[PDB]
Amino acid sequence: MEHVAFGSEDIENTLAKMDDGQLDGLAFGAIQLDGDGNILQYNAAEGDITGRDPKQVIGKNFFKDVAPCTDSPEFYGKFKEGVASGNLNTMFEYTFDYQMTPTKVKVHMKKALSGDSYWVFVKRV
Repeated sequence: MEHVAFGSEDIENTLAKMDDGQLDGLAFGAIQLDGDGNILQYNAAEGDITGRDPKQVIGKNFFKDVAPCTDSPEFYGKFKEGVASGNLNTMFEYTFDYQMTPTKVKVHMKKALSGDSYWVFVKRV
């Protein structure tokens, strides 16, 4: 298993070297998004938390298609204030309830090193 702590400050660096293989190795959910919110990567652990199948969720819109319950000011709005600003780094608690048992999680979103793309890291709470 891969040694990185959630909320780690330099985390967007650490993961800069991970492939889809090394990503499934973490202790917590990891989604890589573009600016439109289409999903570029999606780890085993977020599959574990949400019951979604990592491999099929790739290419879908996170906020249109995969998780409509994050299409609020308090999540999607955040995300998109970040994308136009060019910078994003926020952590917050949040309840995933879409087509699933309501699950309280903590969320950290953050801009990745790579061009136009963003992470969301998720862990139970």
